[PDB]
Formats: sequence, structure tokens, C-alpha cells
Amino acid sequence: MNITVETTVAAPVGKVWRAYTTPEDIKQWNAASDDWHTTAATVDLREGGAFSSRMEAKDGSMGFDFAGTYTKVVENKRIEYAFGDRTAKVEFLEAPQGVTVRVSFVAETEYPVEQQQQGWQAILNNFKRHVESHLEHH
Repeated sequence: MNITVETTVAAPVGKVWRAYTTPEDIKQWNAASDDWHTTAATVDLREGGAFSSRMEAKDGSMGFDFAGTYTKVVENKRIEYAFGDRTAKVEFLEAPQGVTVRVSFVAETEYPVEQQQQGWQAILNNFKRHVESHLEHH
């Protein structure tokens, strides 16, 4: 199954796209802890480029290992990449009222379809909150 999620934000396409693939920006809404756990996020912004972001737990709070590599990028607007044994493609749409960000990915059988849908949507929602924190828009 293919799972699709979408989030619309009131921000310039260039700023959203650049923030979408900045690791320091990613840390703003993910990959951080108060109880002193080791997190790091990296993004390699180039077609064919490869990157990995990881979270670690000192006490056992949270953590994970995510890796991905880019296969195609178009007009800073259409991007396809692979992550582990699954793949995803993100599209950026310019709207009169705002910019819409759409992410489609292949379902992982180990996790419920609904849980994955909400998870990836939450990521875009975190991107929305990132915009809101970095732009009056709220």
C-alpha cells in the first residue's frame, strides 16, 4: 500500500523547501531531549546524495536509526528518495493561499497503516509548527 500525507503552510516555496532539507531546522522540532540524550540529524542536499539521522537514549527514553538517499530532484519542487527497504516521494505545490507539501511513502508491514499515516503527517505538522515558530504565521 502507498500512504499519502499532506500539510499546507503559509510560507514561500523556497523557504519551505530549504527548511525541509536542513538538518539544523529538523532539530528544532525533532531530535532533542531535556534528559540529556544524544541526538543528531543530518541531511545531504544533492541528487544521489546519502544521509543518516539517529537518536540515542542515555536512560532509555527514545531513539532510532533512519537513513535515506536521494534519487531525483526537480525544480526544487519534486523529490524522490529511498529509506531502508521502503521508498518515498515528496512534492511541493504553489497555492494562492499558501504552499502545500505532500509526502507519499510505501507502507511498512511491521507498522499499522493508520499509525504510519499519522506519524508521517505529524512530521509535516512538525514542519508546520517549525514554520509557525519561524514565521508570524500561526
